[PDB]
Amino acid sequence: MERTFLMIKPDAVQRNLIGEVISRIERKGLKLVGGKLMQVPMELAETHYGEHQGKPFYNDLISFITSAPVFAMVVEGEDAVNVSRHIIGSTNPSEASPGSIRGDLGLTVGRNIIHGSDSLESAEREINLWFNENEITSYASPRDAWLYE
Ligand SMILES: O=c1ccn([C@@H]2O[C@H](COP(=O)(O)OP(=O)(O)O)[C@@H](O)[C@H]2O)c(=O)[nH]1
Ligand SMILES: [Mg+2]
Repeated sequence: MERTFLMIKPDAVQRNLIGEVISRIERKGLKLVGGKLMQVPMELAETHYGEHQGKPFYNDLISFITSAPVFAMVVEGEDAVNVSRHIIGSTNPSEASPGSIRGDLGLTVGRNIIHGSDSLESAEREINLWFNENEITSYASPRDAWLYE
């Protein structure tokens, strides 16, 4: 089943919103399958945000993502990548739909609560970067039969 990489950013961690954010992910039907609180090493931050390497918001992104712990997640469900993006909302929390995580909780683009892989491609890449296979569990859940056909 489709998987995506989600990460609760240091802003959410320092605002004490880890439970609130997990709740919104869980209640949507997405299954938490990998989850860990971690300090982000430099090596991992730079390679994770490799694609932004030249841009104005770069140096800041790196020191921000390394400034306090994150909660890194692997999440499973039909159409998980796009479903997660939908409940996360637009990059800019001012454009993000009310009721989305960023729409309800965040204020500025640089401090937008949570990251979600933007594609199947980057999901696979991000998952492998942050997690080893043995940290990722598989398990059937009682509600699985009521989420899908
Ligand atoms: O103008 C911008 C665009 C992005 N970002 C930061 O860089 C991250 C990656 O941006 P992107 O639009 O590629 O992905 P998204 O955050 O929407 O998943 C964002 O989460 C922002 O925190 C920023 O600070 N300023
Ligand atoms: Mg986005």
